[PDB]
Amino acid sequence: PPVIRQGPVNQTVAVDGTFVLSCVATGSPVPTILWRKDGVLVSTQDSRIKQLENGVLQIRYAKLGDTGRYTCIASTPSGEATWSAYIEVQAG
Repeated sequence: PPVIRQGPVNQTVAVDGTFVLSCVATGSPVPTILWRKDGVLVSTQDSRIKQLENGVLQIRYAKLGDTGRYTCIASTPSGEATWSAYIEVQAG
């Protein structure tokens, strides 16, 4: 089964700022990382949301609606692992 060693860390983000959510997973085969925001897979087609590397998710110019829980999903045919962090976004 895939094992998540370092998971996303909770953070307070200001509106229009930039936040990064990283994730490190171990296993044979090499686990694939997927991101879920409030039970819905993070879009691969948003100009501001970039899935940099397998395990790193960057969100530039943060909206108020970006508030929620982000889940890091490590996938291989031998199982699946999850790690969650809540990201809150308030105005100035």
